[PDB]
Amino acid sequence: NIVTVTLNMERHHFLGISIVGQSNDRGDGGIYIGSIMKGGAVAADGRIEPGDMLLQVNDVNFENMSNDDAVRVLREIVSQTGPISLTVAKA
Amino acid sequence: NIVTVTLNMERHHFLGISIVGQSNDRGDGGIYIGSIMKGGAVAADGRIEPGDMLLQVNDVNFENMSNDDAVRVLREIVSQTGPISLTVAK
Amino acid sequence: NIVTVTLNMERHHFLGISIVGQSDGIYIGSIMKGGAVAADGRIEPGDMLLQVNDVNFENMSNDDAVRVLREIVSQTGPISLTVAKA
Repeated sequence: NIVTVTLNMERHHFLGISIVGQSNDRGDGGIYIGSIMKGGAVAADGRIEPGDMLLQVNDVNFENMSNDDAVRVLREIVSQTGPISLTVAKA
Repeated sequence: NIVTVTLNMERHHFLGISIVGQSNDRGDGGIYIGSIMKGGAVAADGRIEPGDMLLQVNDVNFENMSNDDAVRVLREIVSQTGPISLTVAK
Repeated sequence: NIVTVTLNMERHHFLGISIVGQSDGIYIGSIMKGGAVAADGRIEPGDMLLQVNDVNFENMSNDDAVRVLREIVSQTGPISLTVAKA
């Protein structure tokens, strides 16, 4: 159950998501959507929901990434202009 | 959406909550209520919900506090008898 | 409120759950679609993981807990989970 969302990042500069480090029964330490804030690009799209696993955002893979690593990469990518593609596994 | 909850802590000794640190893409993190166990003091009151952000417990501010610091402070405060006041953002 | 759930592990090979270390323990972070736990429906996000098969999760660090869950899923047969509801 994989879903890829492509956000133009034109009406919003921020995704508007909080992430949390969690480990799953597949052995890795994954990144999951903690909560979705109002007024963000992710909330406007509506496909991603709390509890979904963040596998890839743009060209950066998040499958084996610590909670500390993921927060930096997301903030670094959000600071860049242009589109953001998120690949998630639905909860 | 700020809510202050005062618990008597008489029929229960534990809040019955787990807390977790969460960071967003805007730069600001915080301590959040992970889950509320059934049969606990927080669950009995019912006003606090999973996902609420923990701002203050009694006289201690939690806004810029690490997950390790927050857990010790909660255990230190919970160990005391008497009421416990939690200030959350819904 | 303790609940023990026994999964046959016939229609699915994976539980499809995330666990997280949270602290006043191991808790169910989220339940993935297409997993055995989601199909059963009794376990919910926020439940605390007390025991999975023969392994106790009450006093376990995040490092051991993910490894044990990974090893148990690799074994054939049913999986029984003991949780505290939220």
